[PDB]
Amino acid sequence: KSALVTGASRGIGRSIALQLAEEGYNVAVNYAGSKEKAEAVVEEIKAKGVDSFAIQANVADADEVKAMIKEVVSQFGSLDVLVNNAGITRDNLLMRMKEQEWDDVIDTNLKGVFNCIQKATPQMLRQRSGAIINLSSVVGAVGNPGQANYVATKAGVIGLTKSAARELASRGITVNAVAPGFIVSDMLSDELKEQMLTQIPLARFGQDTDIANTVAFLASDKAKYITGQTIHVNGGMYM
Amino acid sequence: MKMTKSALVTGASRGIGRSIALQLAEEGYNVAVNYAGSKEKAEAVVEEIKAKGVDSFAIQANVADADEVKAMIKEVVSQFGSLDVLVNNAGITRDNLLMRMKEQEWDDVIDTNLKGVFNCIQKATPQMLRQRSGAIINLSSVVGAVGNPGQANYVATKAGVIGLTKSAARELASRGITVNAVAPGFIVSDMTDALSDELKEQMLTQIPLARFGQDTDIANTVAFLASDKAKYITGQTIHVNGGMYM
Amino acid sequence: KSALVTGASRGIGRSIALQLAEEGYNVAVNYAGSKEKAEAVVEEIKAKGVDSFAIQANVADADEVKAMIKEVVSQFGSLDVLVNNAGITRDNLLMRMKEQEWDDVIDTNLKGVFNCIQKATPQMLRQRSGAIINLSSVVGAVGNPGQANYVATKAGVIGLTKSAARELASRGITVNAVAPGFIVSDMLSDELKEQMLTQIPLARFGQDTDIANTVAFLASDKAKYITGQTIHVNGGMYM
Amino acid sequence: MKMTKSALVTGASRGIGRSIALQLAEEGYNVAVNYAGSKEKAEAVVEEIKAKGVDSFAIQANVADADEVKAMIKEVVSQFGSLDVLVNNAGITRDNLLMRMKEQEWDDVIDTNLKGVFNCIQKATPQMLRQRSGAIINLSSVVGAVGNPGQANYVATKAGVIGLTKSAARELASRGITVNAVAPGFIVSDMTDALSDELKEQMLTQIPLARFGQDTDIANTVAFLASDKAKYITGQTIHVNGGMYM
Ligand SMILES: [Mg+2]
Ligand SMILES: [Mg+2]
Ligand SMILES: [Mg+2]
Ligand SMILES: [Mg+2]
Repeated sequence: KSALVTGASRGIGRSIALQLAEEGYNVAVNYAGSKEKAEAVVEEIKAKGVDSFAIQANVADADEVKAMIKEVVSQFGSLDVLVNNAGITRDNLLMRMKEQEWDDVIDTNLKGVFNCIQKATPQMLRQRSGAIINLSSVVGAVGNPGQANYVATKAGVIGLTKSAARELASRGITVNAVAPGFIVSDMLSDELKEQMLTQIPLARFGQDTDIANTVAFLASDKAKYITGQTIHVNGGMYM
Repeated sequence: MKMTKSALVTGASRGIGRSIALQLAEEGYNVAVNYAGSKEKAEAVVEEIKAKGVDSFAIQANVADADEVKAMIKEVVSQFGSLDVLVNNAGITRDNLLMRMKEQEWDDVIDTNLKGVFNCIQKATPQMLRQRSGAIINLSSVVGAVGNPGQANYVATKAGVIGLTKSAARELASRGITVNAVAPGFIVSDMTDALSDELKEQMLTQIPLARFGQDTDIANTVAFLASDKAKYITGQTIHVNGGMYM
Repeated sequence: KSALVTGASRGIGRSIALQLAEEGYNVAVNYAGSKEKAEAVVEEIKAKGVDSFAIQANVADADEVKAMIKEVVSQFGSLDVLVNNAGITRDNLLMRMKEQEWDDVIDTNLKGVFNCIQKATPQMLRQRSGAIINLSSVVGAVGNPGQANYVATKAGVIGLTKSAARELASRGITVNAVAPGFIVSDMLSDELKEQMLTQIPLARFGQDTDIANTVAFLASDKAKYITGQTIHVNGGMYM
Repeated sequence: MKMTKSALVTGASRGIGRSIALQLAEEGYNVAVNYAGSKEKAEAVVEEIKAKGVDSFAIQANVADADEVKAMIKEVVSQFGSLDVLVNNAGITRDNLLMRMKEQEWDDVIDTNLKGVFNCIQKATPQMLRQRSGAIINLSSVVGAVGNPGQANYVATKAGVIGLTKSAARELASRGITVNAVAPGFIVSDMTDALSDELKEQMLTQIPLARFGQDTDIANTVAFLASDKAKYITGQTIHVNGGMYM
């Protein structure tokens, strides 16, 4: 069994890769930025006793994504789990937001998930199996001032999740999303943090591992009847 | 008669956009009719609107183009003196199976449907902040909430529009502006009718009221959200779909 | 056209009745408590140029509700709009909540809506038309400490709304709900109110008329294709 | 082997409740098996559970009865020393068309399904506050989210259970307790099979995965929520339904 995680060089992506490796998956580590950080994650994954390698690719670019999937399948022999975790923010108030701030976030976060799903589908259709897990965010469900672009993409990812789920269900593929709340890795002044904590019933920020554990559950045989769903992992801030 | 309040409707040359424009006119709004291609259809709608006794004119703009949208808003505010209601109705489809969908089919739908809504909201914002009032109503779709095979691009945009609705709602609320969405179900005017009766039959089985909806059903809900009757409603998506999604 | 509004002697119920009367509806005013307050509402309604009368009935009691509907139909000739607005709270923390605090709220708020819908259905089926509008609450969607009973009923009312909508749609009846946020009539220290205001994007409490306007829209020909829906009227506190 | 952690499952003598109990046992929880009527079935499940290597016993209680529930919780805490997981699975149906449904059909379903869940949560609360930890998982249903003709009572309770889930979640969060719900779709064990294949065919058309689910699908999700893997998930309803509702 083989998995690919996008934007896996650090934070939630890395934790996801490490957890999948803990479950017995071979894991390909996609990255955009630092090679050495990605290579370190690959070594951490190998320490779990599975195979791993890093692949550089901009998920916004359909050609690069196609080459990425082809390499994973070439190397691992299959593609059983795809985790679309890569994402960026370029925050600004509505009136101040630049066109490139919109475009960059939409192409990376929304088109990137589409690209990865699209390029992975032919392999999964031939397998007649697969699990795709997309990362959304609590703000995709509730909105947030200053992030109109990011919110649009994470809500859009939920819609894409549902559509892909309905389209691919007949061929044995599940498609789900995980929406983190306020997670320590993603983390500000202690004053701002204090206010954010008042929004959270559990009264603490979540950890990378909370997100990774949920993704791993969705990628497992234990979740084979779950599809089209968004699992909110947010300490109760949105219910 | 030039009304004290004015509306802009995007993609208003036919179907749902046209009925919305006509309904806003009936409610006493001057209405600007935006169109992309067919000027003749837009100008006929303008005449229908003036027959209601309000002012109207047609404006050509591609909503995906930030600069055309800015010029469009400036022209509406210039002609009418304000922009009290913005209805983001313009949208296209480029349907295809996931594994076949062309990059251009994805891009065009995202730019018109999602970026278009962002552009219109962004460019309208300064005027509405100046007014300390306004209503923005965005058109989504039932498929934005439930997904639909063959429409992954369109679905992504209509879900994205609901997100954008909530974000703009939170950002603009404190200055007196509401932002909401309406999600039509299966509406007769959105159908080519090229599809067989058996396909119609199947779609009808999804709808408890066992009929397709009409443009006016959507228009009436938009007009409600655009009225003082709905001043405490914001960030909401109103589904008008005969019960097919609850 | 004839309407019945439960718990209409004051607050949101009264405002709803007055608005329906403004729309040309004859309106029956159901009440549980003070007769003179209800009679005053009936006079206010008559001032709009429509017919009106008050009926005493505990909505938790199926016999009394049956007699209530029968009287409305007898008097008006039909029952075109039913607004289930009657509801109570008996707040307490989970560990402190008494059995009667649970039972009273469930029977009034949830069984009461069921009773009214059930007893109204035979008339509406014979008409092959009608609009039923149930009152929920933002807390039905988000929960609230100290109101486990109330929350259960208002979420339950949403479920009942959907089920009735699906069951009655084929006979020309729509069934919808309206969920108010924090409304001035329902209203505390200015300190508590200040905190509640921080939960509301519009930064103000809503008014009875906001709820009444939405109910009136749902009861009108303009909403004939809307059914099974919950309309949140809450200034953006829940989206 | 007596585990360090213990679970109570209501209505666990068969179907979904039984699979949940067995799955929790496999995860290393001592499991108490609650039943209302059939003691023989409950005791057989107890033996299946002990075969997994954990402790188990059967307890009779009507969940609608606050006093029986209190005695039940006391007995579990007494036997096991704690109550770390509470699964509120017990529930009944009394189906009928709206205009025909008997008052007793409404009352019995509300008392068992909705009041029963409240009673169990209320009586478990003191022990879990004492522990400063615990997981409560409530069983809802897809029909709680979408409605279903002929089940207005059952639907009201399953929607009510989601509300109760969110309210208890908010109230208990600060003291280390999570409260979530699982909403099964159409599961083979919930069907009498008395229904025709054509009725089955129709139900299958609502499900993208084009198969009914199994008890184990529900059990696995409950076990996930009951684990340390889900400590930051609270107030949520997880739909396990093959895509029929998204
Ligand atoms: Mg024409
Ligand atoms: Mg559109
Ligand atoms: Mg047996
Ligand atoms: Mg149950």
